[PDB]
Amino acid sequence: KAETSIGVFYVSEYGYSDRLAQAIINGITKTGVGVDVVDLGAAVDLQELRELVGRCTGLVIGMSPAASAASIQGALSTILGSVNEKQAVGIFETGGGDDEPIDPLLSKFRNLGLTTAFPAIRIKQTPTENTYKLCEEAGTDLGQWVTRDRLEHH
Repeated sequence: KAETSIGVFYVSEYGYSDRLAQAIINGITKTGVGVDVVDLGAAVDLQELRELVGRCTGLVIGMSPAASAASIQGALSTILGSVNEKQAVGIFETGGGDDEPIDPLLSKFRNLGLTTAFPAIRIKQTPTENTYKLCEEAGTDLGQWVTRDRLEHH
């Protein structure tokens, strides 16, 4: 009975995550689809985190630092076990220099049945406006997919 939303999970202030996620969110917003932002760096209630993922039709994940593995894996593992095959998920690199391998995570979601929301956004160089314009379009794509999924539901 909660508003149709897409969950955006990433570590705030890590690399260009803040701006990369914001661009994607702006693209989502255009479609009128809601969004819930969760900071992977800040401690979260595992049970409410499962509930949030549970009510999200779409998902967006930002890579975490390979330096905060121990502390971050708790939330990450929870998301992997709280997700369902009926949703779509997109993943972006941060350009922070300590990103965890994106591919391994991409494959974990695909193995679970989820659909890839958009081509995993990779950052090898400092983000440009063409970079953020790409995130914006990926955000829109997912937002449109979510809309079509809801309408294709009933």
